[PDB]
This record gives sequence, C-alpha cells and structure tokens, in this order.
Amino acid sequence: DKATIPSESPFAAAEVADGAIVVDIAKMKYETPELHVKVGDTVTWINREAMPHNVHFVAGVLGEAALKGPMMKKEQAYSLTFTEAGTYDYHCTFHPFMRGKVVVE
Ligand SMILES: [Cu+2]
Repeated sequence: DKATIPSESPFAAAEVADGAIVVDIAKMKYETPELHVKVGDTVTWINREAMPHNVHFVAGVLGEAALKGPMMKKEQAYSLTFTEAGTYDYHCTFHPFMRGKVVVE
C-alpha cells in the first residue's frame, strides 16, 4: 500500500504535533484541497466543525481496496503517511462533493 496509518481511530486535535502538516475541514470543504508534500510526509486532517467528515480514497488509489477513513467529529484528527510519489485524490464519504488531493513529490 502507498500509505500507513499512525492512528486507526480519530484522535484529539490537541494531540496533533506542532510540526504537523495539517488540512483543516470546515464549511463543508477541505481547506487545503491541493496539498503538496514529499515522500515520507505525514498529513493530518482535522475536522473543525460539528458536521462529521472523513477522508476516503477509492479502491486502487492507496491500495487494492478503498481506504475509508473513520468518521471524525469536531476537533478530531486523522493521519496518513505517504510513502510513494504520485497524486492521490480523496473525498468525504458522507459528502462526496467534498474533494481534495495529496500530491506526493
Ligand atoms: Cu464531509
């Protein structure tokens, strides 16, 4: 697979590292919808609002099967560590019109 998962479940936003590469989710949007990182980087999404959200990569993007991230409540976080160069699109399971991508250089 093309990413590893440091936290299987959502975790508290207060425990996101200071350093971390963060994508906020707010107002029904990913607030960095075209994020550029490098091989080896960890990305952390943080839901900033009451409406639940996730991140969801369809089958074949990060692995043979889909990666459907866990449901994230307000001030919950979820991370992926990207290990292979490429561009990886995702959406929100609940709200598929909400889309983003991670461009891994
Ligand atoms: Cu959503």
